[PDB]
Amino acid sequence: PQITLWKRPLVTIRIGGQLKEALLDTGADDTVIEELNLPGCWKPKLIGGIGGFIKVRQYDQIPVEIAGHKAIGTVLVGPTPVNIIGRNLLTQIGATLNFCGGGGPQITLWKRPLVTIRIGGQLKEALLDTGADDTVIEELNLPGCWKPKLIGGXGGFIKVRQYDQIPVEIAGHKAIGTVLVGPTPVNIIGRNLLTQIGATLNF
Ligand SMILES: CCCC[C@H](CC(O)(O)[C@H](CCCC)NC(=O)[C@@H](NC(=O)[C@@H](NC(C)=O)[C@@H](C)O)[C@@H](C)CC)C(=O)N[C@@H](CCC(N)=O)C(=O)N[C@@H](CCCNC(=N)N)C(N)=O
Repeated sequence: PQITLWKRPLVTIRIGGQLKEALLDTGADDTVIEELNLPGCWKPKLIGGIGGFIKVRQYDQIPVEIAGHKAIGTVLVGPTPVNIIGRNLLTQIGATLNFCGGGGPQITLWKRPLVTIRIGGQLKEALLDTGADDTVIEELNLPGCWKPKLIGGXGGFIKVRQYDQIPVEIAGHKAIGTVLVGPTPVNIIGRNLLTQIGATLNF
């Protein structure tokens, strides 16, 4: 399957005998599933993102079938709003990011998909994040009257400033669109600009 990023990349998974919906998230190191039973030895972990940290239970060697592809690995169980399939299991299903092109790279997920971007004249590092609706960057100055917004992740909500029609180059591909500026843990390129540079998920 090639999955476009016009909407959230939600797929059916099978885990612990149960069928669930989960978001394919290149911006997640780990896989985080809603409160559920996994008999097995577990250990406590805290994981973080936008809004802060949540406490989860770490189970290992849990089989997870993702759109009919078998994977097995570590699953973190806790109060997430959205079941998230992260890179630990995406790699096992041979998921890549691809920008269409006689060019456009193919990016595997064994390491975080970090890229250089140019925004406001400034080179920054940012994570290609299919789990993010929007693009969120650390405090910087951009032009415009910005609308304050709140966005959430996972650990809660944060306040951001919204800037619209901002040029952004992402590994050399041109985008112009909405950028949210605020206290994000990591600079993230979300689906609003991934779609502009032709990015798809591919198994
Ligand atoms: C639980 C909500 C969906 C999860 C994604 C996660 C993520 O954007 O991929 C981020 C990106 C990096 C940190 C910012 N990844 C993470 O948050 C993950 N963190 C990590 O992988 C690492 N943590 C750190 C600190 O980097 C690791 C060391 O623990 C965790 C899931 C834990 C594995 C997320 O936070 N998406 C937001 C991004 C902000 C945005 N505005 O786009 C989003 O789409 N939010 C929307 C909708 C939220 C979901 N809505 C829904 N109906 N399900 C919003 N408007 O509030």
